[PDB]
Amino acid sequence: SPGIWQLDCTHLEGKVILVAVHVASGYIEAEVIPAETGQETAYFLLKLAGRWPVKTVHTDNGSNFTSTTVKAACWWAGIKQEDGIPYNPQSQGVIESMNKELKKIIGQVRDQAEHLKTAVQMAVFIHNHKRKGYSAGERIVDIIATDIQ
Amino acid sequence: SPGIWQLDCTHLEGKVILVAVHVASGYIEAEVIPAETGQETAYFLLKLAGRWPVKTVHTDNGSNFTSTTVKAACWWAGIKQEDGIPYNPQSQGVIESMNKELKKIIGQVRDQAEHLKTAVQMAVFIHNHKRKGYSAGERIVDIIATDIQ
Ligand SMILES: C=CCN(Cc1ccccc1C(=O)NCc1ccco1)Cc1ccc2c(c1C(=O)O)OC[C@H](CCC(=O)O)O2
Ligand SMILES: C=CCN(Cc1ccccc1C(=O)NCc1ccco1)Cc1ccc2c(c1C(=O)O)OC[C@H](CCC(=O)O)O2
Ligand SMILES: [Cl-]
Ligand SMILES: [Cl-]
Repeated sequence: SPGIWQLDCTHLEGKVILVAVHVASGYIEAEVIPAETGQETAYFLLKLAGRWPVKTVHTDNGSNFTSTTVKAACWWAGIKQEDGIPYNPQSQGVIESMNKELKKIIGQVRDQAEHLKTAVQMAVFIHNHKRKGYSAGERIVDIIATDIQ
Repeated sequence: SPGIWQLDCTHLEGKVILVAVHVASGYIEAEVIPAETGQETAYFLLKLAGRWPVKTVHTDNGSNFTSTTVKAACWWAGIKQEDGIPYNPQSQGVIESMNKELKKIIGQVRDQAEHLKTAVQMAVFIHNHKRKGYSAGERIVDIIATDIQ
């Protein structure tokens, strides 16, 4: 549980927003990329795993599951690369709702930045700090620290 | 001190590596940028503060301290922007040794990536996972979780 992440790709403004969600906490990281290539996904995972103890990644689609560049990054960073099949149907709904929430936040901040990438990072900030009462940022640190101890 | 970070800028291959160091743990995040502008620094801080509870940042130089774009990011993200004067002379030596370590790691991985940005992210990974026994990644989570609790 502490090491499980899910990839998620959503679109806005003719660009791609790549998201990684820490499943147990709902904490996220995200980036804007021109398109979702194996190379972009691989680089994103490399960044993520240098920052958090990523044990397992559920890939967002079959192309990223198949990609030898993505597999190479998972090999490099010591990540178990897994599919993203929603054996629990609740997963679909959670990701859908998260994408809707994120796009809402991006709209609320969109005029505070020229570039979409800035707006996305503002949305990451708001999402991770929002008290649901703990925030996702508090939950991920608590979950991981408890695991360490 | 769970919320204190230090900016650090170093150069390699005619490019700039911008680093943020969590002072109490030695955990780092870093990026490769063409040059160290206020906009680049502002965006980097926005990213960092969406990911960790950044209370205070000691800027790496007077230009980033002065920059109204950097001040705007610090205002947006609720970060106290401070100078980076090494009132404790040990700070100087710690950052210099860190830059030397990072450059050493980048050399050890340099042939595993075409692009410097990849090698830098590999170096971040190795640095944060290295047991010195706990790793910097373990220490930052423990420090912050203890603070929350
Ligand atoms: C598929 C070719 C790419 N190479 C293959 C390569 C070339 C030369 C030597 C070793 C390798 C190798 O396979 N290394 C092991 C490995 C793969 C992933 C992690 O470790 C690795 C790579 C991936 C993503 C990137 C990269 C680079 C890079 O070569 O630097 O560059 C930045 C780019 C940014 C995002 C974007 O622009 O899409 O993402
Ligand atoms: C000084 C001009 C910068 N703008 C001013 C602006 C333009 C329009 C509306 C509001 C603002 C405003 O002041 N907003 C509050 C604020 C400032 C910093 C954080 O919040 C904000 C900005 C900064 C860094 C970036 C940006 C952008 C952007 O406009 O999107 O774009 C990506 C870029 C990438 C790194 C690189 O390429 O250097 O870093
Ligand atoms: Cl946070
Ligand atoms: Cl780590």
